[PDB]
Amino acid sequence: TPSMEDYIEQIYMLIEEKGYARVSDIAEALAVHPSSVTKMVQKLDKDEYLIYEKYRGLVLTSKGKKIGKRLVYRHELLEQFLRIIGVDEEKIYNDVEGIEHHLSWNSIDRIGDLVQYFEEDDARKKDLKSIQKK
Amino acid sequence: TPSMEDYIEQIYMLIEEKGYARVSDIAEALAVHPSSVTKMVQKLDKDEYLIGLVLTSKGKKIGKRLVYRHELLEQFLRIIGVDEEKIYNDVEGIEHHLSWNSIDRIGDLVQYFEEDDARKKDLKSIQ
Repeated sequence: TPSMEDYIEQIYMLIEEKGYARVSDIAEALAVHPSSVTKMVQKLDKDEYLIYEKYRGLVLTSKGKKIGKRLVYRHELLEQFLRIIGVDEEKIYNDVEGIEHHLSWNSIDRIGDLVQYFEEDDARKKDLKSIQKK
Repeated sequence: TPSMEDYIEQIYMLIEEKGYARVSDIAEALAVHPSSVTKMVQKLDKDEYLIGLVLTSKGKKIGKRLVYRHELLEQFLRIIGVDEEKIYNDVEGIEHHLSWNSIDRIGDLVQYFEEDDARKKDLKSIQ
């Protein structure tokens, strides 16, 4: 059962490089009853995540765009993170997948400050690799 | 509902802070039906993790590792300055979904800031 968050992420991609999002497209990528999209897209509208453009179809409001873009950011940030601390590229996605839906934006924020702490220079992120060689 | 690990870990810690682990103690902590703790404890006893409830080398080994991973992820969140109130929640939610490879590096990363307070307060200033 995809989350209101999964939709917005999904509805985001289906809009990003697929014009706009049609209720059938959702019940596709998310792989769930096409009536579960209308049931949900109903609450998404109520939550100001998207409005329905007569004739054109569903589109995200600045809010939805915001929430959606932030989700995308969370995924890449977590991957950058796992990778920057030196984790088997193979694992990166695996772990990020498992954890991403279980972390507060507070952690996602401090993890950014963490990724920051390093990325700014290849040296400081070396000492990390030096400790890893044990 | 709690997984096999969640139980092992709970059995482990309880013995840690009381020496004993009672089904009631387990059920109360995990907020589950004691009947379920019972069903679990049987599976746990058959697969020889334990036998109040006592952990065998196996259960003891796994339990200690689960607790380490737990205390480590938390300590990690605290290190990078995460709201005291959110640490446990986030950790309880991500601890299971992180490979041991990731845990091992969170470890080295948790060590990086440990061998030099100049690094702990260094990040704090960037955040």
